[PDB]
Amino acid sequence: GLILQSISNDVYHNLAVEDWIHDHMNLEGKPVLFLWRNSPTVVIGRHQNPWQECNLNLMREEGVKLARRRSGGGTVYHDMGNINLTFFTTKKKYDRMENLKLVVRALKAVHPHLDVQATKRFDLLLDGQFKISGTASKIGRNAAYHHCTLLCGTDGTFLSSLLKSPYQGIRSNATASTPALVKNLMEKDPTLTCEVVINAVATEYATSHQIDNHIHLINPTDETVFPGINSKAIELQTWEWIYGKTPKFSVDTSFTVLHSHVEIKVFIDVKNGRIEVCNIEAPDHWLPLEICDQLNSSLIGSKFSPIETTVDELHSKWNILCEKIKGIM
Ligand SMILES: Nc1ncnc2c1ncn2[C@@H]1O[C@H](COP(=O)(O)OC(=O)CCCC[C@@H]2CCSS2)[C@@H](O)[C@H]1O
Ligand SMILES: [Mg+2]
Repeated sequence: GLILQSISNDVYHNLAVEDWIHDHMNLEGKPVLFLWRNSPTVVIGRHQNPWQECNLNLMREEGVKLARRRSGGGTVYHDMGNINLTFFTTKKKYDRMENLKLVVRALKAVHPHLDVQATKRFDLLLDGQFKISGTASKIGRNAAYHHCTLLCGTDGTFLSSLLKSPYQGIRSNATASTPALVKNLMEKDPTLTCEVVINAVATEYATSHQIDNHIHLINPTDETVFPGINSKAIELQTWEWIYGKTPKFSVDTSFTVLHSHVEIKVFIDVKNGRIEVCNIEAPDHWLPLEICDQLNSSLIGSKFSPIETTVDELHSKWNILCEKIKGIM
């Protein structure tokens, strides 16, 4: 076996490590535990819709990153109070429940008789009620990996707010997340910091696999240790990967503009993250049909993105309309 810990807090490089080990490491008789922490990041599953899963506006104005991982499943929040664990094995040795049991041992080592259980859907629940860990996994040609979270000191009130989407009128068959009551380990026992739990998990893994209790710190940007890793990190951070992989969806919504008032109806089909069909319908007593048709036509093929939409009475109405549209992206 082998225990690695990333020195980086950049989700995209840390995910690239997963890709890399998956692609390049011989895991036969040598499983790998990989420990990592990210800066503030919402991580959606492979087949998810981020407009459906999080408050993107609040994320942008707080500097919270969005990443899409290669495994399926739901949406979680990562910050420095959260530990990520990746158990790499051969496909034959893929065993999610074995890994979760190992984590339970580790937690009990630093807090004897901690009430943490693993459920059938691979969550870890604290005191039979509160989610402290969620699981996903990926199978490849040469390897399997199981990764999970571990909430030690994560901003729980901030977590809940970032994962509450304000986007209305979305019709999609993208993968849904499963909301849960969560808790931190440090809420139960203030000694269970990330550092303490990381060490506890490494120690347990070392004993379980009969290897030296040594964490090898690794640099996920090092092309000499990990040839080709920076191209993986680039791909993972492309708009095409993060947003463009979103399953087909439609938006059917409206908003009101002061004038009394005027209601504008918005019908937008979004495919591959790009505006495939666009019909913004303003009352022709407020804005000429040709002007709305201009706006609809210019949006076609454009990215469903609040950036790629910015670029006397009518000009003022246009701006109000553009800003409302920006606000749903
Ligand atoms: N960090 C973290 N840990 C545990 N639970 C969380 C977290 N963030 C949010 N949640 C709660 O879980 C649900 C989502 O649960 P759901 O079951 O829908 O999704 C998951 O658990 C997926 C886990 C993915 C783990 C990967 C590991 C390396 S990269 S991300 C969310 O609505 C909140 O209630
Ligand atoms: Mg789970």
